[PDB]
Amino acid sequence: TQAVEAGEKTVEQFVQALNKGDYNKAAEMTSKKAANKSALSEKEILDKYQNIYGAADVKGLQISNLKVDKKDDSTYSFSYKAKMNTSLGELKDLSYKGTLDRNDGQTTINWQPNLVFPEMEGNDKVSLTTQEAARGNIIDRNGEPLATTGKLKQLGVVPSKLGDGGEKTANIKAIASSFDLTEDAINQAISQSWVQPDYFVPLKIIDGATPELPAGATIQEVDGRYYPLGEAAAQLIGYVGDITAEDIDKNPELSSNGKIGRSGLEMAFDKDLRGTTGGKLSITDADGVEKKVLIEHEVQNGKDIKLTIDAKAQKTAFDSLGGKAGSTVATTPKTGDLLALASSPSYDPNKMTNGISQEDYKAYEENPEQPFISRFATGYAPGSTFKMITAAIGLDNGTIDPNEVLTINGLKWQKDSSWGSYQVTRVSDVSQVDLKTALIYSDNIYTAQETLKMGEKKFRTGLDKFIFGEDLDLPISMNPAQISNEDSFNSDILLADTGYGQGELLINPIQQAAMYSVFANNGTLVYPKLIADKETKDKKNVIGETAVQTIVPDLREVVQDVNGTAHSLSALGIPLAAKTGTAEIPAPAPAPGKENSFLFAFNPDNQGYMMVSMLENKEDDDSATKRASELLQYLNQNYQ
Repeated sequence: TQAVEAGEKTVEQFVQALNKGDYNKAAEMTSKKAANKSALSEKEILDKYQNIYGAADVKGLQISNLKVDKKDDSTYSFSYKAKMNTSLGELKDLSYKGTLDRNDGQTTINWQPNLVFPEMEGNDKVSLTTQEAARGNIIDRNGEPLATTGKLKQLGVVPSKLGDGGEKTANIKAIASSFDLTEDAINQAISQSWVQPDYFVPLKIIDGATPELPAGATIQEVDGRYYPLGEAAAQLIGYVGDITAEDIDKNPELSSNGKIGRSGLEMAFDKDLRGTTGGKLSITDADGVEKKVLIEHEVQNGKDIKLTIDAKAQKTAFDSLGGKAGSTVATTPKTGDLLALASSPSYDPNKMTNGISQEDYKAYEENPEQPFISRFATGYAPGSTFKMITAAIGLDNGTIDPNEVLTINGLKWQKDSSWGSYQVTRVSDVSQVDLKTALIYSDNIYTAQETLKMGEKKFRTGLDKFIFGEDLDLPISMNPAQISNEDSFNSDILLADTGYGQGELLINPIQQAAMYSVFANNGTLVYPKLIADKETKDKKNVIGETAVQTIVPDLREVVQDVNGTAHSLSALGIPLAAKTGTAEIPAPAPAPGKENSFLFAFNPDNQGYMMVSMLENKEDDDSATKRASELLQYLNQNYQ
């Protein structure tokens, strides 16, 4: 019994050494090379495991049903089931067997080639054949491609056929000026270490018509991932990059020769898009004829993925941001279909996946506006656009009388002297302010007062009926919205600020469109939906239908009234309810006093489209309302 328990420990440490990939440590637990002992030396066992397990990308070896008995006075037989993960799937229900040797005071393994794979004998070989799976496409709600695998026009040069002296310099300047390339970039490419004189050195992917080819220029058709919307959908879709050996160590089922999604939807849906590798893992005799087939299945190409995105709305929404920092979200608020998820500024996902320089990537990574940020998934203060929610809550619990008129004198206001230097500010000095007036002029002081009159308890009661703290069911990495840091404001200042959408509020543009959808569904919140086939989810009685039929008529006036903050949109001549907003930028910040401009807008007749646009760190005289005219036309025309 004392020796049977020591033999079990030896098998477990041996298996553990194999699972950890330390084949040397596993071989030093085997007995001497002999006929009834081990079949190979220690360094020969090392190389056989490293070659075979390394070829099939074996990972995660674990055992079960371990039985160790006794066969002779120095021989103990052992057996166990085992499973492992390879580049072709899981190897389940493997029956291993062997013998132990208890000479001396230690117990070792009589190593045999059947401890690599069960039915292996002597000088048996292992063969792995694999067929790459094609990555699936990403398409919009109408079948238009957002991420597809296609053929690209690879522009490159061959240094030998270029010239000797002077003729080589004339063609490099000719190819650099004919394909929009630096004259230094072409010479640095043809002078890298990997280059030989007769090689084809790639340069650029030509995404259009190919111009005249100077001496030495040539185009070669290659296959790769292509993004038709380019930067307009870069943050949402993402990009794919070459697969590294580290990626294979984490997941052997990837193709060492394939592409993996590095960010965005390409990464969120990497498993469904990459498919599964096909092929066969077989054991052969010492010459090359199959004994047993361990794993085999045919190649399965990746599934396509259809989004609620409209490829035309996505492009217009992005272009309307004019390269400035901001984001735009468009939905069909009755169902939650995300028509557009635009973030700006952006990067080139085609240049990103088809080889990007160190400096072009460093330009993206060190831009202060940070184009890599998915701004539709980043928590912001919602801005004074948040009056609608505070007002709707105020009408529900009766704190707000729509016809009661507060008297506000000036542009600054504070409750009392204990606020010190803090004051609630408004842009328009209107003396007599009712609810309809406050929404038309975006009067933060009216909102700040009604919030204090409502109190924290009644305010949170109305706020909690929304989606604060909830994780949305979306394939987009995001954090849940929050009312504040803690469960109590514990500050009349923070309470008043949260009233008109400042404070510690944090709501990303997608979560905003979900919260604001109550005004298109009579108080029912419609959760947003990105995958086209998913079922529409909702949350009823978020705000009262009374509050909706009170506020939406006022939100029309924000567009129609000549002093409405969104009056520039009445030029469209379409049924519009809107609300503008502003918010102060917090955090460290390289410039302390910077503002964010918000715009919410939807069709109050058909409830067919909804829009939430923002402009981070806005330039002067710029606003989200100036830029929304184009997207509003398209959404009004195509989504009734």
